Amino acid sequence: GSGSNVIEIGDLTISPDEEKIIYKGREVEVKGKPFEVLTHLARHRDQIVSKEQLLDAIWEEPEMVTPNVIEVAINQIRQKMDKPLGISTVETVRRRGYRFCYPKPACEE
Repeated sequence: GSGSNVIEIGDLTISPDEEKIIYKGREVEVKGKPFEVLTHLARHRDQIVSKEQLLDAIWEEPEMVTPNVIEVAINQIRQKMDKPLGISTVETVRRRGYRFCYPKPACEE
């Protein structure tokens, strides 16, 4: 019996309590601001989400959050994760907005 938080998305395991990320056996600790919106959406959205949907989904920041907070969280996080992990987390689509889907096999066309 252990008392901690542990969430997994597809093939990735990340913990909010310890704000740590585990991918392919690789552990990476992220202490960013957007890390919350991304993480939460990674275990709550784990799929295609809309810019507005996500904004209202977390809406952690005050009225000064602005709708741009989404793009800022994705860019910052991507560079603080997708960069060091050379992987893809959130895919910006002109359809809905942003889709959170952590791959694994990394098999492209």
